[PDB]
Amino acid sequence: MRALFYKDGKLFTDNNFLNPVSDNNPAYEVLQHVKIPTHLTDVVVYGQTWEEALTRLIFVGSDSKGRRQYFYGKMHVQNRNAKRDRIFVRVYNVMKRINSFINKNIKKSSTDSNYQLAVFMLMETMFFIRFGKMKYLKENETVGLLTLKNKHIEISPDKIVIKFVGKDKVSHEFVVHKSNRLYKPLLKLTDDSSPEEFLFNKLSERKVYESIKQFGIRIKDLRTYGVNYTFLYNFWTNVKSISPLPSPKKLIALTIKQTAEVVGHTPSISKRAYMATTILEMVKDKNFLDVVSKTTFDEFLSIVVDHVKSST
DNA sequence: TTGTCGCCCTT
DNA sequence: TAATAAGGGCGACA
Repeated sequence: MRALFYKDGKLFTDNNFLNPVSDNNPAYEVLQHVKIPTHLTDVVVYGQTWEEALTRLIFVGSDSKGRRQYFYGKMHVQNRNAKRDRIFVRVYNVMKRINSFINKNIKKSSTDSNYQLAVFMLMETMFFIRFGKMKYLKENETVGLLTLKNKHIEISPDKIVIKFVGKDKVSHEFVVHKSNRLYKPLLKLTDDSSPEEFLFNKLSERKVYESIKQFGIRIKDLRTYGVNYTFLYNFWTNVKSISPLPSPKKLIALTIKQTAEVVGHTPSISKRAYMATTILEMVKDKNFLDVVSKTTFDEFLSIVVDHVKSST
């Protein structure tokens, strides 16, 4: 995996194009099978065979903003999507321990780090909001969980409304009702007199990473879980409640659309955003939809989890 | 030592 | 559509 430098269809070992490689260089095979997008500059192409490229990083270049954009082989992408299903199972398996950490800690002092960590995790289990790196608030004015400010939180008699503009300039709005364990903690954490101050003012990227580590997962894995949970809950609702049960793919398309609408994915991106490939393997036998119709969601969830575990 | 950067990878 | 944008995780850095 040496990075070779690309200029008009030709490869060089150096960024100034003084050292051309042999026309027989294995990397020319890669160029037979990929198209380099023409908006990229300063392109590098890794020196490897096509069979190797298929499984990992293929080429990289700069977009108009100067960001290095990284392009992977289809087997890498396939693998990545498999890992997502496994991550679903991993989070599923650790949620009890997370809720134990949350439920213990939300009884604590408002300016305690572990209290803020408990509220952070609890917001994640509820709304699946992205991590919220500082970088993107600075760069793009993007807000996520870590970058929430008191201005984003509105308290009213029996509810709390969280409103912000997250990735891709999509507005999000979440509601916490009085009966919910999150209500009182959030009520006490938010500081209405400091609207420009961060809500998690005792947190830091370092603190969040060190805390999530105890559960053997990343914060983004919580989102993966919540989004696919919502997916599966929609699929289950649909099989249970739709009057004339729709065709297999009309059913999935409908379920992708309902999820996309609430998560805030575009109708294009939503297509492949969730665990629709899993539902595809499962509908492959005739009994499935019958079984699902006769399940509680918890037992449906366990059937789906069991499928993923035993898939590979 | 601890908030920020940049590379790699993901959505 | 057709053209191709912007998040997270974590080592690296002073």
